[PDB]
Amino acid sequence: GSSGSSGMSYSVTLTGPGPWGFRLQGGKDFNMPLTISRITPGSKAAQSQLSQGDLVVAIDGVNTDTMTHLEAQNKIKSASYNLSLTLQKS
Repeated sequence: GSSGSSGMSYSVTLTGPGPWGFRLQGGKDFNMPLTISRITPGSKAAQSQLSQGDLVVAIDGVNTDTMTHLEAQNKIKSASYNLSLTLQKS
């Protein structure tokens, strides 16, 4: 069928430069949801709403379900002024 359940979709604003002490997990090229692999303790990512396990939907306003693990990651670099990341509550 067609129907997805949600809990709470949020976003994070990681102003740059960060750096972004957070890695991505799974991905489209992995047939997995882009989740917050890991996060650096004391980093901005660990001072926002970014948490390990989070479900990334869009990066800087760009869905990930379509973007591969790399692509998504490449987006992190692409970011400049700010690094927005839309997550979802599993």
